[PDB]
Amino acid sequence: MTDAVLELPAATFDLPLSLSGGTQTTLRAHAGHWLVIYFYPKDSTPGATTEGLDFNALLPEFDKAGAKILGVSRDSVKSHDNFCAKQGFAFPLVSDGDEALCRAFDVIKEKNMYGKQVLGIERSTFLLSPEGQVVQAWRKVKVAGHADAVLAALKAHAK
Ligand SMILES: O=S(=O)(O)c1ccc2cc(S(=O)(=O)O)ccc2c1
Repeated sequence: MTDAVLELPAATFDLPLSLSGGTQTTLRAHAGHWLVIYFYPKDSTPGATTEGLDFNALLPEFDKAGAKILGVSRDSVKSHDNFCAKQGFAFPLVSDGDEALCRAFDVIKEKNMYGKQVLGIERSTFLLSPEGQVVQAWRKVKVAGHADAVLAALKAHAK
């Protein structure tokens, strides 16, 4: 069986991504190097912490490959700062408050939860090439062994 590849909206290229301390970046700024964008549901949860620390454990290998990592959730910069102060992630956390980046990658899903319908981030990750192409995607991500799988995919597509 086969499926259709992801098509990002043209506006995604320079969407300003809110980081900490009134600073920001863009996907455009990452051209020339591999990029891993991982979306997680909520700051300070066991799953978000484990996924982030797993990427921390592999950062030296990602760095060797010249790749950069960006974690993303809809939480505020303040929330990210707290999460950051407690776990110490060696990479930036994007505060996608207006869900612009989440919608671009189509990770916002509606699910029957807590006795009602809830819109939120479906844990997903994307690997982008130095040329800005989405090379591989992971949706409905299971945290265990995920960062390992992303690094393995990177190595398979690169050198
Ligand atoms: O993937 S888990 O099942 O660990 C998970 C993680 C964060 C969540 C956040 C919400 S939120 O809608 O309250 O932010 C709801 C369900 C969640 C499930």
